[PDB]
Amino acid sequence: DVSFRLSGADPRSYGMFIKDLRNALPFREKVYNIPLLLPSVSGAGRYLLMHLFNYDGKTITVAVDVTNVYIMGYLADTTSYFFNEPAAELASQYVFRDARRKITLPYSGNYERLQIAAGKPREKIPIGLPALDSAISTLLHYDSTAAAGALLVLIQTTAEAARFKYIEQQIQERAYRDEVPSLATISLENSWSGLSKQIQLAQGNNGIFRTPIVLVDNKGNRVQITNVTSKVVTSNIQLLLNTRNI
Ligand SMILES: Nc1ncnc2c([C@@H]3O[C@H](COP(=O)(O)O)[C@@H](O)[C@H]3O)n[nH]c12
Repeated sequence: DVSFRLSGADPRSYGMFIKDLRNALPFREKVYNIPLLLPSVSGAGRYLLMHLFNYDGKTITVAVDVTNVYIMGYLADTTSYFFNEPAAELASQYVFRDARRKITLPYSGNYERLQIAAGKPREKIPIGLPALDSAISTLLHYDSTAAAGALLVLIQTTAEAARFKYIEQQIQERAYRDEVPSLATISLENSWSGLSKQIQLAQGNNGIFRTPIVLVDNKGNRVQITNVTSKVVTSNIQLLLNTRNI
């Protein structure tokens, strides 16, 4: 289990939590020195528990699938809450057995469905470490409209920051003040599968991508990643989704 406490959190304890989250996910190989996540794990071993504490010290436990860093559900007090999708139901068999009741949230956990349920696209929700504290407080009391907005903050400040060093840095700049994500952060989030696939297929193709990944950058718009010497590959992406899961 990894843990993060927002009381007394600053940019470096947060980097320390994201470091431990990354280091808790099992891998067999490194492709171009990036951890390649396993095709499948079976049993309860497939799930990582993160214990998150807000400013006041209340907590929620979040369950993450270690093969893809996908947030499946969470436990708040005695109630477990799971996304309405097949993998989250499978997950409810291994985690939070101890809950007095299990509620299925009325949406799956992908971004389109959560934005629709929240009433705001990601681009309009301030993220940062104050927003994470808020999100933990919202998840402690069931409301599905407000839980969709809090889960969008929760995915990006934990799972997306683990996947990309650039997003982790974005959240460390937002440690005492929230701010909506840059288009670059949204671009990166959406490209993890694509980028993971091409870095994998680039082995045996001299580090060259079969098809270029296009991202918008930290100045404005439209950028094509064609090979593994790009800084996106050498410095930014931190975990790769196994091609068997794409
Ligand atoms: N519940 C969740 N927990 C973690 N990551 C995600 C995602 C991420 O959203 C990204 C973009 O998804 P789509 O390609 O389905 O739009 C993917 O990298 C996926 O892993 N959506 N929902 C998530």
